[PDB]
Amino acid sequence: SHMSFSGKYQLQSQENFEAFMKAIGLPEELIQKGKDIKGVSEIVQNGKHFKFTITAGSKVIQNEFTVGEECELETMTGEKVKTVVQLEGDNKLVTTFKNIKSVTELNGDIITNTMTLGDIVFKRISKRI
Repeated sequence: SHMSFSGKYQLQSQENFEAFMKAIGLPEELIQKGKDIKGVSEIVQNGKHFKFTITAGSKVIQNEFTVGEECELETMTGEKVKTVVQLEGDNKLVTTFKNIKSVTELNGDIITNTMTLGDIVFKRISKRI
């Protein structure tokens, strides 16, 4: 039995925001302005179809995709990329784009996103509101 990812979540803590955002080329001014924002994200899941509205520092980023099909995503820099998101197990959405691996895992009321960019691990932990 798979879990639904639907909900609104607020950022609780995060590790390596600065390193990660600098590596992907976010303007320094947005790094400074964005690093202390604990924003609210929303996931709407209809079956295998998902709509995410994510607060990523100073930007709202909206994505939409169906598991196992090619999708266009906007990255945290608003670059557009083509990839595919898969469900791994009961509680994890996993995708790879550019040189980034992204795992989003729901445990109860806590959603953890880890993005690995070479040796940088950017982790964000958010809690259901």
